[PDB]
Amino acid sequence: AFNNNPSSVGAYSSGTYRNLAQEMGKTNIQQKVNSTFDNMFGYNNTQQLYYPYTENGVYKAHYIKAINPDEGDDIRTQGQSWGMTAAVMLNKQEEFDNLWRFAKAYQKNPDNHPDAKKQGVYAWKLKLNQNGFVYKVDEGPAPDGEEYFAFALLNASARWGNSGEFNYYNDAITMLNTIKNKLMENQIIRFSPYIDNLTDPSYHIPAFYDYFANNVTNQADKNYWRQVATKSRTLLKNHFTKVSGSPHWNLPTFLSRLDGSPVIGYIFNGQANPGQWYEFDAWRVIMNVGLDAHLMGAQAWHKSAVNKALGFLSYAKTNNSKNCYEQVYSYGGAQNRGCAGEGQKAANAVALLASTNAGQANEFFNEFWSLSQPTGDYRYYNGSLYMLAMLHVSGNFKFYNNTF
Repeated sequence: AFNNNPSSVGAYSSGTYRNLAQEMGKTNIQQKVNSTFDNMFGYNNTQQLYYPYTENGVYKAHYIKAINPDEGDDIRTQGQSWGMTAAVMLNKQEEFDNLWRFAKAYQKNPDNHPDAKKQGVYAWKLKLNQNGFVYKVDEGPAPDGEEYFAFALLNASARWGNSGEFNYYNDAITMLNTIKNKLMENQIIRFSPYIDNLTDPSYHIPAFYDYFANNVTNQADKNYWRQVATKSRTLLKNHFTKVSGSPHWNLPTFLSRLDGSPVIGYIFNGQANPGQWYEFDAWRVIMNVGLDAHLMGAQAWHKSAVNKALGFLSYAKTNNSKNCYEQVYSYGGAQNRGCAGEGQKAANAVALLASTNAGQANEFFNEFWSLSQPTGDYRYYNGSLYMLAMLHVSGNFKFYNNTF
């Protein structure tokens, strides 16, 4: 049965990881987790997201391919970092190393880049040119990429040690330094080095910062990351307060001010969507809230955030001609951007780790569990989230501490 009374003590502290699929009475859970990884990281061109990169017939590294039928396939730091995270959780070292080799070689902007703001950050969009060779389309970062890179590398160090191809630990501390020095404003993760008073709620994963704090050696840095964790929970608490009821109707948004206020409309040249949209990025917010509740303990705010958000989506489904909740909402209004796909359902399943409604949990979890693994042209985002969710709901997303 679903545990609708999630502990205020986190798995990180207790060592007790929930198996949500087991609570929900599912069988062959680990087999399904294993097959999900195998298909995503197998040469099947079906579920596959993990692809080798070669230069003049010489093998170099691997990348997560952001398949894009409209604008051409590209390569993203989010997908790369999520892929490494999945690999370390399942003890898949070659897959991890191949992805990390690619990121370090090809995504990393040089430390001596003429623009100080780009030094050591990871270029969010790469492509292969007409001759098949990799190049940077956009040198600007997507900062939750660096966050997951640091997280994955710290875990890789803890599981595998640092005497092989990579000193994972040194790579992780370097990544943490880059986040601190390039991607933060007053201990809140940035949307951009070039814009102040701006964050993306989906970049907030408070438990990661607590894990960072426990894996750095010096006192100042330990305190720094603990403060980032607290300020992140505050940001999310404030955001959820601000999106409660009218006019945002309980869904978190794409962009936020540092006080948690949703950004209204457009604010910068190049902006993909209005700030107040619950869209593709925003899907991840309650997933992160679920993560934080599981790993660091469920508090009143976690439960309220998820309960109200899932509450809205259930309501929105009843008022939809297609009997689905949709991928994009603004001010509680459907934006006609399609029925929820696998990624959104996946994110919402992970959110259940903070849910206190067994009925809600049954509906949202079964809708996720009944899905086939993403295939086809939209599988990059759907499939990446599906993989992460499969780990989260099977008790496989764990924090591996380094020893000092």
